[PDB]
Amino acid sequence: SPDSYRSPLASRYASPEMCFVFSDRYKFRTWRQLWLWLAEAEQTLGLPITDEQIQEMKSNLENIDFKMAAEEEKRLRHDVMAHVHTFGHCCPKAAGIIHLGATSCYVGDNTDLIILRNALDLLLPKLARVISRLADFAKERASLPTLGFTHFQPAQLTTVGKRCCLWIQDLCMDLQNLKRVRDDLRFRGVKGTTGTQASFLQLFEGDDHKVEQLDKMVTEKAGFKRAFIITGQTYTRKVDIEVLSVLASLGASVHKICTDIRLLANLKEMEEPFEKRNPMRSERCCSLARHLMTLVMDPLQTASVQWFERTLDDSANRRICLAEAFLTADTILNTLQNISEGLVVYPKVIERRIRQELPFMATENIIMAMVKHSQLDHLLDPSSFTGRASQQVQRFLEEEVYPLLKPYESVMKVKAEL
Amino acid sequence: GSPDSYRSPLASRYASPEMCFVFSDRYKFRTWRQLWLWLGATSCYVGDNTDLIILRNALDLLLPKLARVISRLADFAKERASLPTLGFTHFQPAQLTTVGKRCCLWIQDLCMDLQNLKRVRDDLRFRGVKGTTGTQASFLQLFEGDDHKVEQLDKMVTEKAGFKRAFIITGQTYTRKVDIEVLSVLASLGASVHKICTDIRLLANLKEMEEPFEKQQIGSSAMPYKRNPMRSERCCSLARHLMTLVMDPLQTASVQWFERTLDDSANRRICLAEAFLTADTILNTLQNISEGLVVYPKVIERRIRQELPFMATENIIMAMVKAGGSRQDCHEKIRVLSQQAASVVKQEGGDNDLIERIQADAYFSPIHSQLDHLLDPSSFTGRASQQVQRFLEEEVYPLLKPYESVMKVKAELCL
Amino acid sequence: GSPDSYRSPLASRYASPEMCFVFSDRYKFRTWRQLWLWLAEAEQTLGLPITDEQIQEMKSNLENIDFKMAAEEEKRLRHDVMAHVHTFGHCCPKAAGIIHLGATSCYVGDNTDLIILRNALDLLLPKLARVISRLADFAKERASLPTLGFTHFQPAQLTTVGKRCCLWIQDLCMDLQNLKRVRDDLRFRGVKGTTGTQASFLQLFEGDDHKVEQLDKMVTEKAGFKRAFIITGQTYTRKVDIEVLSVLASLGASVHKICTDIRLLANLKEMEEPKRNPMRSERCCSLARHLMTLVMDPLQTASVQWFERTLDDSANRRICLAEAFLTADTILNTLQNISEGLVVYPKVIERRIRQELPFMATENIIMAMVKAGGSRQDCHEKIRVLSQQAASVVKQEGGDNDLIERIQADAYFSPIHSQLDHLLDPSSFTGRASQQVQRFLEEEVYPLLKPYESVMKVKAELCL
Amino acid sequence: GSPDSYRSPLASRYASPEMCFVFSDRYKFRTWRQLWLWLAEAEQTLGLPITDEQIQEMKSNLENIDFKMAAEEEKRLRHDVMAHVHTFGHCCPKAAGIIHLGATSCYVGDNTDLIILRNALDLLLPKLARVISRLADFAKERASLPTLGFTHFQPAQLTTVGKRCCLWIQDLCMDLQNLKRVRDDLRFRGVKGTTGTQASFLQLFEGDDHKVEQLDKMVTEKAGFKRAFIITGQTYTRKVDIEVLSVLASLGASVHKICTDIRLLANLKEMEEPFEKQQKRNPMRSERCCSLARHLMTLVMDPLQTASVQWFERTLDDSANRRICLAEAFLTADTILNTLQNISEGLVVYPKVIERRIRQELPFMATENIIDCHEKIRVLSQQAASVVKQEGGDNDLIERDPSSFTGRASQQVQRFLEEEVYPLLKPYESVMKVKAELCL
Ligand SMILES: Nc1c(C(=O)N[C@@H](CC(=O)O)C(=O)O)ncn1[C@@H]1O[C@H](COP(=O)(O)O)[C@@H](O)[C@@H]1O
Ligand SMILES: Nc1c(C(=O)N[C@@H](CC(=O)O)C(=O)O)ncn1[C@@H]1O[C@H](COP(=O)(O)O)[C@@H](O)[C@@H]1O
Ligand SMILES: Nc1c(C(=O)N[C@@H](CC(=O)O)C(=O)O)ncn1[C@@H]1O[C@H](COP(=O)(O)O)[C@@H](O)[C@@H]1O
Ligand SMILES: NC(=O)c1ncn([C@@H]2O[C@H](COP(=O)(O)O)[C@@H](O)[C@H]2O)c1N
Ligand SMILES: O=C(O)/C=C/C(=O)O
Ligand SMILES: [Cl-]
Ligand SMILES: [Cl-]
Ligand SMILES: [Cl-]
Ligand SMILES: [Cl-]
Repeated sequence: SPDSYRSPLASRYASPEMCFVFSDRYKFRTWRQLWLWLAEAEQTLGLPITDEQIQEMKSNLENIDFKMAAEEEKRLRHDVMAHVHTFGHCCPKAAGIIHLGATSCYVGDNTDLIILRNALDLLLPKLARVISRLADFAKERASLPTLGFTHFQPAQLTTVGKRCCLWIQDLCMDLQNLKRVRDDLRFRGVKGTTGTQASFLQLFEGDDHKVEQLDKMVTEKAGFKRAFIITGQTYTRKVDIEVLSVLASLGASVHKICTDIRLLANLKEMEEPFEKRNPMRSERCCSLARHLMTLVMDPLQTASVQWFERTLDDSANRRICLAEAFLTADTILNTLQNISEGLVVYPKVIERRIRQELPFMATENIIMAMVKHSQLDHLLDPSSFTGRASQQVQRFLEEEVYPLLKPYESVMKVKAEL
Repeated sequence: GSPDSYRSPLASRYASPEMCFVFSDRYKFRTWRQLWLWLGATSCYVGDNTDLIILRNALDLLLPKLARVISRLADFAKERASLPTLGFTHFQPAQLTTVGKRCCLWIQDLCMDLQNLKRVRDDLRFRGVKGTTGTQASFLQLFEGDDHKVEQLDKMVTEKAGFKRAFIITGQTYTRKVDIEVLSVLASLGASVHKICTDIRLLANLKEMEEPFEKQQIGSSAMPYKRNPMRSERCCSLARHLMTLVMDPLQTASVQWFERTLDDSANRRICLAEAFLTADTILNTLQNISEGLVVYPKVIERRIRQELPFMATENIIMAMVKAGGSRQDCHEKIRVLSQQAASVVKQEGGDNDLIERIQADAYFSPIHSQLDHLLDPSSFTGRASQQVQRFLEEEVYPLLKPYESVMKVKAELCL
Repeated sequence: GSPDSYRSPLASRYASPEMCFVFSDRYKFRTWRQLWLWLAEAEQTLGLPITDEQIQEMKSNLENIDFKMAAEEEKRLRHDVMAHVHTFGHCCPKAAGIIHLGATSCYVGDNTDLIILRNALDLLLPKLARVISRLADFAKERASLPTLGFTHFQPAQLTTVGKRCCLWIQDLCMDLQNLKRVRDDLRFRGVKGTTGTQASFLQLFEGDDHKVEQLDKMVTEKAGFKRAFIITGQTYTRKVDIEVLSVLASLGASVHKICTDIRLLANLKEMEEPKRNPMRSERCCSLARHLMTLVMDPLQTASVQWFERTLDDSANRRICLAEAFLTADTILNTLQNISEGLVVYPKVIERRIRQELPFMATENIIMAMVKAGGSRQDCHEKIRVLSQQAASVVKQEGGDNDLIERIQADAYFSPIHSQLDHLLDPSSFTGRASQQVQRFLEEEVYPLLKPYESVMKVKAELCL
Repeated sequence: GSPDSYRSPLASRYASPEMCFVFSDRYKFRTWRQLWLWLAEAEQTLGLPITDEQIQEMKSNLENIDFKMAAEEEKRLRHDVMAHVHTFGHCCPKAAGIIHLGATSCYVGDNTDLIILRNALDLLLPKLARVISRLADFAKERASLPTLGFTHFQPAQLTTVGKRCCLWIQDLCMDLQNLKRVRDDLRFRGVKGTTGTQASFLQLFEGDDHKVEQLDKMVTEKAGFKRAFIITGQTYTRKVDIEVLSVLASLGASVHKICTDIRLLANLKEMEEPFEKQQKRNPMRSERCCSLARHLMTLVMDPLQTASVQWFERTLDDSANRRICLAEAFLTADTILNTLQNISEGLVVYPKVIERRIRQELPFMATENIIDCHEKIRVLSQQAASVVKQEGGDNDLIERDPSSFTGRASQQVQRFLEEEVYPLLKPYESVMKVKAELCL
């Protein structure tokens, strides 16, 4: 409803798919999924849980009474316990075995880790598409000379495609980082209130092996290759630093790229798509990318003051910054893909600017000729001042870019939103 | 709204309804049409002036809540001005303070915030009527070259919007430096609240003080015996976000090119509202905490008894010397007895028995009868209770005076 | 110092000698001794057993600091303040027993830091005022010089060079107001004792509260502060450090925006600082950025100070306070130098206006047409087609804007051909720009500069 | 340095001599000259008109740097690189004409910075490894020692001293993995020309692309890098600076958390950092670590901002910022690791205090064994809690065996140390013996 504040990330910017990943339906559904997996594995390992209790839970995974959970939360001041009661109300037989041996972080943290990994999996293809569209552009314009800029003053010629490779390289570094974080992300698993699994050890009457099995079993049900051995109550909040640092770095890359595009628009050498002509899409990318960089200080601060086995001063902050970083990243990648699909180049403006400055950039050619008038047209040919630019493009795209794009070949065809 | 898609936690969970509506979309387009009933304009005529109206309303909602927090803590500070408590530097036992004096550390920081929020609210200027690049060229042409009519128009809508003052100089926008000034003060407030709520969480570990806890409240899903400072922890958590947010407007302002670039717009839709919604939640939550603080004097007194003996050694020597003992002998004998008591505490896990040892040693016969008086906690608190009253009267109560009519409201939490 | 070990570029390269001296260890430890002397003086006046000869001994050795011996004491004790108490007591053997009487380390640590902060603000203020003044001269001189306006960095309604300069001046004036406010409202820690209770001083004056308050007020006045805290822990509240570095961070943002504009104006060839690269402006941006970054230090520090003090503030503050001020010092000096030597190229400014103004001017041309034979509709539609033709020449052929040539050639505009020079006159497109400049400078700028009139003449030098 | 002007406490107080030397001007300008020599060497080998005597002249004067003359040239020119070219040419009069042949300032500026960063990472890695190793010894030694667990800093189910130590070790191991990765993946700028096109070098080799690639690869190997960028502007991408300072910022957070825990353990009297006999016992070393670690976290916003506003092939608004933040991040990291090593070598534990605190909370720690049950114990627990706090009494679950209460803690320690920690320490086995000294 427009009568109260609504995040522009929900109402304006981010994709439906990313919005669903950070939704409360997906969150509390996944809590129930985790409670089911715990009960399943606990029964398999010999605890007194009946087939009918398990079926009851399985039938009501998505049957979530939000109104009743809010009333319980107002009464108890504990969101996890509110949802245990609410789940126990629609599963009266199972009510007594839900959450058996566990702490709130069993559902809280593991859900957050499932969410993070799904969210990374949504970002990766979009980033790959951005890189791919820019790679097409870079190849197509590999040989098109353009005035180089250092200190934003006229400098030795480069090419439009070579400059595009500066942007592509930064984005490829981001793709490498996002892949790494996604692949190295570990599950909290089943660890108990302070990470000792003391509760589960007592439930299995001192059988260490059964405890390790339980941990490994729910880890596999959730689709993770690996779980922590060491935790406190929580997974280490250093994980949140690693994830938001990579998104912050992506922010910087996008901000630089979109800043270049905005400058190229002033120069009239290049313009973003349009369905006075302003680079509004690039400006929005910069704007949002900035927020992405800002957000890195949240998890840095959070992790630095976590006392002992956990303090709850992480919780509210994480409800805000994790979702917003991903929703912001999602919007920037979509928007940048749309930009890269529709870039318009104006070679006659590019050539005119070179003609105005190239004379100053030469003179050394004219002296070398003198040492030995009719040659002047050939000596001021812009193509000869670009050094190895077009050769650099081809070598870079082949050796460094195309191999990173290979795994996303099947999803390349999707066109952007806006 | 729905739970089938993402909602901001500040909207769904934390934010007061008034502050929610201040950053509301309906409230934004009411203000936009209010501003056109008040034509050669640019988008920022409604965009920026609405944002300035919103900021000022939002500050006006925060101010009373902060004042109430200060007032509740001031009541607490007066009530406990003389209650001795162990001082802490490096979080090690240190010269005694009082519960109320410590509360004044918190009150002072919050008063500095109230001064800052008042200042920013009062000095906030209106963009007014300025045209596409701030030259008013459109309005000058509409009034066929009459400069005076243009200045009047600017001054007139400025007054209709309820601002004392408008910029002379703008580009298309009001300078985004204004956004730095507003979020810097909220960031500083964040730091104050984080420190205070961190102290409260430590006091809970020490069992000297606890935040309010409802009859039916559950601390933990797994440990039923637990009572956690979860309200204070949430305050810290949100206060941190408030500090983080200051880098948004700092960065935004630094890269605004010429008379305006639009890379401010999306960022400002996020950070301005969220800073105010975050501040709103923390003030309401901290008010609720301060209204319900529970103190445990018996624990406070026990901790003093355990540590005071070590603090008091200089008093005991001065007494011994006054009774005609030797500073050298006295110092050396206390030193040995102190290490013995220290080893009992650390190596045996026992109580501090230094007083028991001094009573048992016949070298201190001259001062045995003085020992109750020499270890009296009231004499170790210096000027603590006098500091409280002077501070409350000279520095705190005057800042609260304008909010006297709205002090009675209690702060509710539904989670 | 020596190039064989790391030196801060803020010391070795950037900041002024005067700011460097304010954050030096000589000034620091000299001021520790000054504060110990003031404490002894006031304590004697209020009746404590301190002789005139002990006071004179301390007064004679304020500058006589054995750094080698203080380092050896610090290696043995691991306490910098106590090391310096011993070292001071070694050259003042008679006074040794009464130095630091009743005090805690923060008596010298914090009060020195507050004296340093205030001196450092007093060095920044005039430099900022001079920057504002030089830009104000420039703004007045160029108040009427039309220049292309920029929104989204696209051509937009004309402004003037002086009016644009006022955007910069305004932000810097807000900084001057902020620095003045913080300087004036800065309070002294004074004499407060280990946990801020003054318990030690109360015992020294045998329970006389009034004598304790006078001691506090007396050393506060000797240090030259109008006001002291009533409430402290061991330290002054580290919120003070947030207030100071926030204002410097905001200044950073202002300077970064201004110097970014100047760098863009250099690309446009409309303006240059004193291949020609705007390296001074680029350095200002670079350093201004560090100034903005630094604000998160004190925000974090203050937020995790437990109870009456934790020492996790100390090392951080040795770095960030000095560096913020040294960075600010360099940026202001460098920006003053830039503003003193700005070179403008009006012929380039005029050429760029000629290229774009035709597109801006269509509304004037219609109003003239309506005033002649009329039809706003026909006029609008015919200009629209001719404008797209001229636009394609600019973008697709890389040519000059020929829209005026096309309007002269089209016989529909016969009624207004003779008006065209006057209708495209840049002076009439600048709205109230020059009037805004004069009103702003008089009402808002000159009054803030008035107190710094005597120090305006100093030129800002650069050695690299 | 002299105390009459401001000096960085990172130089004058905190960081090691070795890290200070790496960020010194002697090492910087010495390395500029080294890079000019390598360029001349490779250029001669590839056929450019450079004599053996010109190369010798340069090689003899690598360390012979006239700082006074370079400052005078820099005041005259306002270009530090060109000042040093003139100054170097002044002592190698024969070579003067071929110094910097074909190159741009970033050839010496950036490549030196990349050599410095790599060396600096190589100094940090062993110190971090030693910290992890000392804590690993401690963790094994105390794997079975029960201690009160803390969540929300309230008493919670028992852990062990060694298991808690593994929380710290894990975070630090993640840092070691990150520092290794960044060190190994760091690429050289190499030889790239004013705008990264190598146009100058292409013209010098009369259009021979292959010779240009060889030159790049040759100086890259002389500098000891496996790999160089293909793509650059004038500079290496400043995103590299984000990657390096992000990892150091994350390390800062880890150290801050650890040292915060230690400071809390000191209040509880369960554990204390080392003290020097001649030194109330405060955790001042841990407090300094926190203090400096904070600065390390703060610094990450410098390179994030810098990279985001680099226009086109380069803008010079990176330069001053990088002179400050790169050195300071590494010097700050250096100090924190050395100081934390010293702390971990001297940790003192007080088991009798640990045991007493457990005895005081034990009734609550048996509730997990005993577990609508929850609700009951909750009401009876608040009743017992009020007796403790409001009446000052013992915890009484009259209202209602230590051995099971630490769960799998000691087993977790052994599995973690063996599977995850010891393998990361293996390469640093030869340098483990060094003790970490502090002078203040
Ligand atoms: N308000 C503008 C401006 C502007 O003010 N000035 C124009 C002229 C004018 O609008 O009067 C100029 O070129 O000077 N440009 C874009 N927009 C709009 O900004 C909105 C973009 O939302 P975003 O997601 O980027 O925050 C969205 O509502 C629009 O894109
Ligand atoms: N100033 C103190 C304080 C303190 O205030 N102590 C009180 C008593 C108390 O607070 O317990 C006193 O007056 O003695 N504690 C340490 N230090 C010293 O601070 C120095 C810290 O240097 P760092 O490297 O951490 O910046 C370092 O040289 C010193 O350790
Ligand atoms: N290194 C350069 C560059 C540059 O890379 N220029 C190219 C050419 C070009 O891109 O235009 C070149 O090969 O020289 N420009 C300046 N300077 C110099 O950098 C010094 C910067 O000082 P700062 O105080 O900002 O760190 C300062 O002493 C010098 O200005
Ligand atoms: N895991 C825990 O220790 C824990 N302790 C309390 N809680 C509950 O989680 C919620 C936290 O909300 P917030 O993130 O706003 O602090 C509250 O309902 C609180 O009782 C937990 N999840
Ligand atoms: O809710 C839980 O399970 C844990 C709470 C706590 O550790 O206090
Ligand atoms: Cl669990
Ligand atoms: Cl307007
Ligand atoms: Cl004092
Ligand atoms: Cl090069």
